[PDB]
Amino acid sequence: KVFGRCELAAAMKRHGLDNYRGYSLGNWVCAAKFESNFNTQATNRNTDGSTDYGILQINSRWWCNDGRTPGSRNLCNIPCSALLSSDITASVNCAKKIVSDGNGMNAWVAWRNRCKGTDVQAWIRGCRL
Repeated sequence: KVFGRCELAAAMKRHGLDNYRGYSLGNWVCAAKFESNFNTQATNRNTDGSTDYGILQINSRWWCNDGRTPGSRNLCNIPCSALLSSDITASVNCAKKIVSDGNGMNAWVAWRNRCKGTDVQAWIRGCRL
């Protein structure tokens, strides 16, 4: 499914991402915008043969099992297809594990390059939260 900006902001807030590990809601919405363009079905293969998955483009080398990434870990304990669902619960639960891993939201290259240091509050402006 393709989320709206404010629909997504509201879904993430309900799932506890607002200020999780100190990252305001705007950060999480910007990251989703630039990773997947709000689309839960988004996939992208990497040169290393791992694939990203879902609205926050979680990676099959570390976080989920896809069945085709040798010597991968499955740290979130889910098949990567679980990350492509219209219900974003699996993606949010896994994100919280990722962001707690020492490097923060710098784990998402689109966030680091496109959101970090910007006025991220613009992303949740005008939404009823």
